Amino acid sequence: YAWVLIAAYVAVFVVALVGNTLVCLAVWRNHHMRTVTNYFLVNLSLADVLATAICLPASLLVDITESWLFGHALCKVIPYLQTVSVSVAVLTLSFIALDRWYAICHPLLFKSTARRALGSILGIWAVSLAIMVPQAAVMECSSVLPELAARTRAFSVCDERWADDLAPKIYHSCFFIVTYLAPLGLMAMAYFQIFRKLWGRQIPGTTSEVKQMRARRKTAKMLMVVVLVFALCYLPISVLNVLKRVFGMFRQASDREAVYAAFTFSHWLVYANSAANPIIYNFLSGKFREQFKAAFSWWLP
Ligand SMILES: CCCCCCCC/C=C\CCCCCCCC(=O)O[C@H](COC(=O)CCCCCCCCCCCCCCC)COP(=O)(O)OC[C@@H](O)CO
Ligand SMILES: CCN(Cc1cccnc1)C(=O)CN(c1ccc(OC)nc1)S(=O)(=O)c1ccccc1C
Ligand SMILES: CCCCCCCCS[C@@H]1O[C@H](CO)[C@@H](O)[C@H](O)[C@H]1O
Ligand SMILES: CCCCCCCCS[C@@H]1O[C@H](CO)[C@@H](O)[C@H](O)[C@H]1O
Ligand SMILES: CCCCCCCCS[C@@H]1O[C@H](CO)[C@@H](O)[C@H](O)[C@H]1O
Ligand SMILES: CCCCCCCCS[C@@H]1O[C@H](CO)[C@@H](O)[C@H](O)[C@H]1O
Ligand SMILES: CCCCCCCCS[C@@H]1O[C@H](CO)[C@@H](O)[C@H](O)[C@H]1O
Ligand SMILES: CCCCCCCCS[C@@H]1O[C@H](CO)[C@@H](O)[C@H](O)[C@H]1O
Ligand SMILES: CCCCCCCCS[C@@H]1O[C@H](CO)[C@@H](O)[C@H](O)[C@H]1O
Ligand SMILES: CCCCCCCCS[C@@H]1O[C@H](CO)[C@@H](O)[C@H](O)[C@H]1O
Ligand SMILES: CCCCCCCCS[C@@H]1O[C@H](CO)[C@@H](O)[C@H](O)[C@H]1O
Ligand code: NA
Repeated sequence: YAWVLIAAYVAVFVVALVGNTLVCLAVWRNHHMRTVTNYFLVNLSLADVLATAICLPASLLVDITESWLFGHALCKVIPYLQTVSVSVAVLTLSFIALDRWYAICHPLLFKSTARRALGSILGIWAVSLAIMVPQAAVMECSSVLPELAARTRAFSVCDERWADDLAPKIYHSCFFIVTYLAPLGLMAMAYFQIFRKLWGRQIPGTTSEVKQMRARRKTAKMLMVVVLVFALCYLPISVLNVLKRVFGMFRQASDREAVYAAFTFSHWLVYANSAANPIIYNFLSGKFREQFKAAFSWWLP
C-alpha cells in the first residue's frame, strides 16, 4: 500500500504546484483577473504552495517511515508552517465570504477594493504567523530508544509535549473551533444568504446591475464549491485531532493499523485540497479555464 500512497502524494504534489503557479500567473499577467476575490484566491494558492513545497514531502516521509528524519529545528518549523498555512487558507476563505456577503447582502457599508484586499491579506499572514507560535513551542523531537539517537533518526518522533493533561484538551478544543468549526459555520450561513439574494426574486428597474448579478452567480457558485471541498478535506484531520487530544482516543496497540491508515488518509486529504482548488477554478470559472487552456496549449505544451 506504500507505492499507492507515494504515487497519490506524487500526483497531488505535481498537480498542486503546477495548478497553483498557474493561478498566481493568470492573476499577475491579466488586468481583467485582478478582482478582490482573485487576489484572495492568489493568497489561498500561496498558502497551498507553502504546504505543498515544504510540508508535503516531510508528511509523506513520516507516513511511510513512522519516524521524524529532519532533526530538532525542523520538528518546530515544519509543524508551524503547516498550521500557519491552514490558518491562512481558512482566514482567506473567511475574508472572501465577508467581502461577498457585504457586497451582495449589505452593499453600502464597506468599500470592496483590490488595495484593501492586499491590506486584509497582510493582516491574515500577520495573524496566522502569530497564533501558531504556541504550536511550534510544544513541538519536540525525541528518540524512543535514546542510546541509538546518535547513529540513526529511524526511532526519532516529532510530537507535542504537554506538562499536564488539561492544557492539550483546552488548546485542541480552541484549535478546532478557530481553524474549522466557527469560520466554516459562519461561511455556510453567509453563502446561504448570498444564495437567497442572488437566486431570489428579481427587483424591477435594474440597469444593464443585471450583468454584475449574472457574473456574481457564477463566482458565488464556484466559491460555495471551494468552501464545501475545504470543509470535506479538513473534516477527517480536525475530527481525528479532537478525538485524540480532547477525548483520549486511539491509544490502544490493538487498533495501531486502523489508526495509522485513518490518520495517513486524513494527512493526504489536506494536501489533496491544494491540488483540488485550481481544478475547481478550471471547471467553474471561464476566466481561469481560458488562462489554463492558454498555458497548456501555447505558453508551453
Ligand atoms: C475564529 C473565527 C474567525 C473567523 C472570523 C471571520 C468569519 C467571517 C465569515 C463569514 C462572514 C459572514 C457572516 C454572516 C453570517 C450570516 C448569519 C445569518 O444571517 O444566518 C442566520 C441563521 O442563524 C441561525 O438560526 C443559526 C444559528 C447558528 C447555529 C449554530 C451552529 C454553530 C456554528 C458556527 C457558530 C459560530 C458563531 C460565532 C460566535 C461569535 C439568520 O438567517 P435568516 O433566518 O435571516 O435567513 C437567511 C436568509 O433567508 C436571508 O435571506
Ligand atoms: C494541531 C494541528 N493538527 C490538527 C489539524 C487540524 C486541521 C487542519 N490541520 C491540522 C494536527 O493534526 C497535527 N499536525 C499535522 C500532521 C500531519 C498533517 O498533514 C496535513 N497536518 C497536520 S502538525 O503539528 O502540523 C505536524 C506534526 C508532526 C509532523 C508534521 C506536522 C505537519
Ligand atoms: C512562491 C512563494 C510561495 C511560498 C509562500 C510564502 C509566501 C510568503 S507570505 C509572507 O511571510 C512573511 C514572513 O516573514 C511576511 O513578512 C509577509 O508579510 C508575508 O506576506
Ligand atoms: C446604513 C445602514 C445599513 C445597514 C442596515 C442593516 C439592515 C438589516 S437587514 C437584516 O440583515 C440580516 C443579515 O443579512 C438578515 O438576516 C435579516 O433578515 C435582515 O433583515
Ligand atoms: C479575526 C480576523 C483576523 C484577520 C486579520 C485581518 C484584519 C483586517 S486588516 C485590514 O483590512 C482592511 C479591510 O478589511 C484593509 O483596508 C486594511 O488596510 C487592513 O489593514
Ligand atoms: C513571525 C513569528 C516567528 C516565530 C515563529 C517560531 C517558528 C519556530 S522556531 C522556534 O519557536 C519556538 C517557539 O514557538 C521556540 O521553542 C524555539 O526557540 C524556536 O527555535
Ligand atoms: C473550552 C475548552 C474546553 C475543553 C474541554 C476539556 C474536556 C476534556 S475531558 C475532562 O477533562 C478534565 C481534566 O482532564 C477531567 O477532570 C474530566 O473528568 C474529563 O471528563
Ligand atoms: C469544544 C470542541 C471539541 C468538542 C466537540 C465534541 C462535542 C461532544 S459532546 C457529546 O454529544 C453527544 C451527542 O450524542 C453525547 O452523547 C455526549 O454525551 C457528549 O459528550
Ligand atoms: C466534530 C469532532 C468532535 C467529535 C464529536 C463526536 C462526539 C465524540 S464521541 C466520544 O467518544 C469517546 C469514546 O467512546 C468518549 O471518550 C467521549 O465521551 C465521547 O464524547
Ligand atoms: C463526521 C464524523 C464524526 C464521527 C464522530 C465519531 C465519534 C464516535 S466515538 C465512539 O464510537 C463507538 C463506535 O463503536 C461507539 O460505541 C461510542 O459510543 C462512541 O463514543
Ligand atoms: C465550551 C465547552 C466545551 C465542552 C466539550 C466537552 C464535552 C464533554 S463530554 C465528556 O468529557 C470528556 C471530553 O470533554 C470525555 O473524556 C468524556 O468521555 C465525556 O463523557
Ligand atoms: Na488547503
